[PDB]
Amino acid sequence: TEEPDFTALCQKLKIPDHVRERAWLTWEKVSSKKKELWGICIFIAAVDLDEMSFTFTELQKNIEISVHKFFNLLKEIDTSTKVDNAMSRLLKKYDVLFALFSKLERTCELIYLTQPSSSISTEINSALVLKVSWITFLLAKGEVLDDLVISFQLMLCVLDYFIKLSPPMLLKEPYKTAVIDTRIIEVLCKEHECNIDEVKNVYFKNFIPFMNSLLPEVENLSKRYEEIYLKNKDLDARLFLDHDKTLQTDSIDSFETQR
Repeated sequence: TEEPDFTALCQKLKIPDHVRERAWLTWEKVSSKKKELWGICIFIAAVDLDEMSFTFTELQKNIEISVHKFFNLLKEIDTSTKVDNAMSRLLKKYDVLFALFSKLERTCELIYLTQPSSSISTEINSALVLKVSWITFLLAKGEVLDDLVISFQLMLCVLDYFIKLSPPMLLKEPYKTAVIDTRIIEVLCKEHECNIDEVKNVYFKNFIPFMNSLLPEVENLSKRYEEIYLKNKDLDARLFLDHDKTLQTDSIDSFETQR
């Protein structure tokens, strides 16, 4: 009496039999859009039974839903405290990451010149720096670190590092001037209105362990992040770089998530 499309979804997610059964019973309860609700029931069952055979991103890609919409759907279902906590934790992880990534994207736009490609020249964009600094930041955050403010000060340390390795001909003002010493970190702070001392502290006892007590090429760094993501079974934060639908929101969904 399971729908075949439900059975197939469970197969894609490697769901063991007891989890699949519990998820279906959950659906029958809630059942008193189908595929999204099924994914939610699978998540509820997997969390309640301590048997997660998939990552949250994987589940999302299968049912084609954003984090916020998932949250707003789930919150309307009576669930256990365990489930409530799991979902709240994921929501916070996502909101922190989304906030930090938005900031990274905006800051890069202020640091680096942009130029469309033409007959005379190749396109100049910050895709390479975005990718490497984001992944490097992702690795650093999980190493020596949720909690947005300290995370952001750490992101500035990562930004400082990559600015220093950057060609000045690719820098916008005032960053170009700042590379003609402790100058860059000051520019960043005097732009984002941060406590320089606290950022310095994070630099020393957070950032600086990480970069040795741990630059390989990007693909290597990506592979290391992937191992940690697969282990934690939450979100593949690299997908932010692709503006993956699973990680996009709209203003209305976001607002509802807080209500």
